[PDB]
Amino acid sequence: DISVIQSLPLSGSQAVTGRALNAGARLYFDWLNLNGGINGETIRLVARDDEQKIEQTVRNVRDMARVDNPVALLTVVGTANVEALMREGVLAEARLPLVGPATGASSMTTDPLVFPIKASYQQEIDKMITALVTIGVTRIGVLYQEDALGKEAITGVERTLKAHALAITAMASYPRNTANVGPAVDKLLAADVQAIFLGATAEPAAQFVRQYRARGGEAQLLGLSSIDPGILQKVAGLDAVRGYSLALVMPNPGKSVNPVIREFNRARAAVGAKDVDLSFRAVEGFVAAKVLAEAIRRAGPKPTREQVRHALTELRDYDVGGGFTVDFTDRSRPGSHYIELGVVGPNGLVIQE
Ligand SMILES: CC(C)C[C@H](N)C(=O)O
Ligand SMILES: [Mg+2]
Ligand SMILES: [Mn+2]
Ligand code: NI
Ligand code: NI
Repeated sequence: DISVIQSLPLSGSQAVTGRALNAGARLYFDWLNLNGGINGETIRLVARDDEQKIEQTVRNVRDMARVDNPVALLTVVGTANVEALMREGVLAEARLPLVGPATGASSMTTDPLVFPIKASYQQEIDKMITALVTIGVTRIGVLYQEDALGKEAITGVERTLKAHALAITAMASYPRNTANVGPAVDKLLAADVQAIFLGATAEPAAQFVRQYRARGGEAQLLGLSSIDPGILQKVAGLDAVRGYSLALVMPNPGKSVNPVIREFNRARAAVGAKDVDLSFRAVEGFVAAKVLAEAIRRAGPKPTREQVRHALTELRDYDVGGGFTVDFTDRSRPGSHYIELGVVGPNGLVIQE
């Protein structure tokens, strides 16, 4: 078989996110296999829980790269986790391409073996923050994770605001791999802010939103694509989440007619993956897997790690469906140039524009 590996959080604070990315990728490959696989070959996806622990991501990838004979690695979660794989030379040692890292950090476009797909965090921040400034907002607060993710958020928001002669009004942090946002909620509730940007992961974002609103917080809420709006409204409650602003960097699960969403639903039914729920992060995994599959297909029979890498670097506007194209020929930017703003409607529907 042709093997592909994944190291992500299947337990712990980030379990919801890791499970979704794995579910989407597994769904796509099971679907591909039901349809004949790739050039008559079966694709095997091997996953391993890293609990989003940086050192465990490193160990997992190195171990799997040696034992599972993979041609590529898919959707690793955590800016700090991926940066460790790059910094410690794990990918270089295995000559293993990382397709679709589940983070839009700016560093994702600085490694020959890393192939970011979705529009970056900076693109998200520029679009969302500029929209706020354009409508008159001048007082912005920021919730940030106390690690590389938070640094990306603060630096990014500060950069965009500086372009408009503005600066962050208040900021508060929380520990990575936890949802301990109590102190942050206290601080931002006291701040005289009109909007609060969430540079956080799913669980802490949800806890912050629920608590902030429950205690009288009225600021407009918005955040990075690291926060699935579907999960957010489920955990924090629609009463606190309706109105939440976001940047769409993947096909919207809410648009059932979108070709990628239609394929996801057809795949789910055909495979009989009752345990898999349609969500933004699951779609991200599905999309990453499909992009990798196309590269494997182009690599030819019994493809090697080198051939797959080569194929990836030559994908020029490959359409995953509905116009969501990926171009890896320019390594200085994300494969996808797609990005639009969206909002969570009164009843929870994610609407574009
Ligand atoms: C930037 C990362 C730390 C965020 C993480 N990859 C997530 O999707 O939750
Ligand atoms: Mg992300
Ligand atoms: Mn189809
Ligand atoms: Ni070539
Ligand atoms: Ni386009």
